[PDB]
Amino acid sequence: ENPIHDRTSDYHKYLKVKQGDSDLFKLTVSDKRYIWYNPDPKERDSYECGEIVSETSDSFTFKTVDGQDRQVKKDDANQRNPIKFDGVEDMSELSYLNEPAVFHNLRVRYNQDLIYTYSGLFLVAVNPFKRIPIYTQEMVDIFKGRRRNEVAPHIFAISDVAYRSMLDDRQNQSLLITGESGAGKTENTKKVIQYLASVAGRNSGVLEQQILQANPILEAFGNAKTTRNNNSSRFGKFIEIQFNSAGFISGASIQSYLLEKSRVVFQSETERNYHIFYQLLAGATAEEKKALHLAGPESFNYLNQSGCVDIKGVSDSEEFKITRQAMDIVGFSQEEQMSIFKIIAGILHLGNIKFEKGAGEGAVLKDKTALNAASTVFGVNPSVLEKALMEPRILAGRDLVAQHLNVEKSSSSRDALVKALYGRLFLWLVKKINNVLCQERKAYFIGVLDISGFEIFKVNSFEQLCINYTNEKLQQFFNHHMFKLEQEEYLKEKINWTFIDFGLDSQATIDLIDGRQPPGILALLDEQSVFPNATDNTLITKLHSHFSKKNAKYEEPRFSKTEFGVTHYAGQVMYEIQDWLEKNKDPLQQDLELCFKDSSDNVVTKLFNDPNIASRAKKGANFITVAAQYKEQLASLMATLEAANPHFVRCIIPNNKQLPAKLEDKVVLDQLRCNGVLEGIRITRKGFPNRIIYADFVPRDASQKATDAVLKHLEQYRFGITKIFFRA
Ligand SMILES: [Mg+2]
Repeated sequence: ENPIHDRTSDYHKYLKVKQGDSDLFKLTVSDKRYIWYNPDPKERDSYECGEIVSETSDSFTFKTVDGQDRQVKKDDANQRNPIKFDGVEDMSELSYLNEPAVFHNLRVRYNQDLIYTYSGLFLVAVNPFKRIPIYTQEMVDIFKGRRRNEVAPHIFAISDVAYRSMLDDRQNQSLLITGESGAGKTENTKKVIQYLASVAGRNSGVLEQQILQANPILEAFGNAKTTRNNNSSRFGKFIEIQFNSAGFISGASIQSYLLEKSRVVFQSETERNYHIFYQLLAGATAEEKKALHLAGPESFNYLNQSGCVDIKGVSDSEEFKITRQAMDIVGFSQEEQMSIFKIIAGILHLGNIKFEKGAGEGAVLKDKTALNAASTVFGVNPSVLEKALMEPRILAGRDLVAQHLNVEKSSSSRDALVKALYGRLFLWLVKKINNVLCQERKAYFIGVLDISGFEIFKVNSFEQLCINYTNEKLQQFFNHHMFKLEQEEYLKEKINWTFIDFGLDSQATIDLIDGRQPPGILALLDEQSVFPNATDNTLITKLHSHFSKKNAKYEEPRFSKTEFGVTHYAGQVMYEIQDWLEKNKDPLQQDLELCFKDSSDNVVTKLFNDPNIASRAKKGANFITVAAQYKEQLASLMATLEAANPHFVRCIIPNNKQLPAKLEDKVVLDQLRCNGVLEGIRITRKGFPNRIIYADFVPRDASQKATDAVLKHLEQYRFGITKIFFRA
């Protein structure tokens, strides 16, 4: 408690509000009252401060920056909290709770690099887009074991609360970090793992280092630069840190989700492919480059299409050293790593294969430099691969028929092979890692969820619907645990609570997407995926007839025939239907699988012969679809979190330019609205947060009134059947 109460410490310098000056005290003592108003009535999110000069029984009259006088009815007034509240660590304490006031406090805090603020029971994290030194080992030690009230808001603080609640209650916990693309999820995820790895680690603790080095691996193959984030996680993950009864870390398990493997073969302008492609070409030795027939990223069709090969302030050559070091710590062998880079080098070669029209409408390959280079590194027969690309054999009834695919379909099958290769390598990486950390049968666990977030682009596809649908369910889980389950408890225990509707329900949008009866978008997509004469247009035509003018969350646009709109909690998203059928089916010519099953490389062969990696579950006579499969594993995850005690962290992006020291009014407030932040504060103030059973609620044995005496010795708090609740 030396540095907590020492103004000289880095703690107070970087985690506490700076001491106000002589002049600020004179304003903190003022009797004047102020108000938040909109100078431009229809610019609803930009406010200014004004002094209240007079009031009637129902109205305030205040002054504008210009000097004019404006009038507002008290029922519609956003009063400004006294400035003594400016910078408060928990905004439950604010007297007036309105949008401009909540944003104001955060602003006051953001201006001094105070990115963490509590909103009742959950935490708010505003991305600084700059490195601030509050994640050192010294800071870890300060927060170790401290109550939430005793120290300042911090990701370590709520991580510690989950750890203590795990041991006190003997139950599993979850740390759910929400936010849109670029808001701060993965960065805060890393800190949660850091803190838990330290306060619960063993002081020969190599397991703990191994857990820390597992994420740098997945980021190199799993993250990429998008228009909204230079280190965008193109996959979701549930990280399950495991402990023993004693409370020390016993193991860990990663469950990956929804890899955007369509990115390996296509990227929008200014976007990049997965980091690892640029780390190899930039950090590979001359020996390696010569062995894998490599060149610069400008020479590969999968990397020379968006116009961008760099990320500002990132050395791909240097990042390559980090992932190789991380693979050493986790225990990948030298030949494993070399086989991994063969697959990456081979994928890039496959991308430069150009099919051209032959004598007939079928395709031909006049230049086989890329084909041979790929076959070389993979260890497969090139002419077998060649026939498997352009001439795959299928069954027609029972006859064995050989196709002759045109240029278009030959390139698509080549892309299918690439995406299959990369997607299976990723599951392999996660699988090898999970096995190195599968060393003890857990007693409890603290689950950390780090998903891809809400994202909108000029062109949104099946991948964006799955991402945004996942973010819609997480927001509903926040709504569920904060408002419905909360009041249901109050109602059940009969403490005379009048139900409140907070107006936060994403169920209509969720049913529209994943509903079975009536069928939703994914159900109709699955239905068309197996219908043999279905097209991308017969699909959206089907979606319009089912939901246009029928479901209030669905819009058939008048300006386009291949797009449809879904109204999410974070906003309407228009989705392009192109390629949805083939993306849901995820086809791959089996002749291509056969060719790689005969591969020289040990890794490649396990990617195509290991049943857990290479098989696909069958739904009758058809393979299970991407939609149906992801739905199953999403339901399993949400079942895991409903059984665990949730701790929420709401990440907020300050602007859409990835810049520091720039907190934009209307970008922040929209996230505060759709996240339900203020609703989450009101329920904690109006409501009663915790309840302990009567028996455990000073003669220490007994009658529900036994516990009444203690408070007497020490309306405000109420009694219910079987439990006792507290307020504030
Ligand atoms: Mg991320």
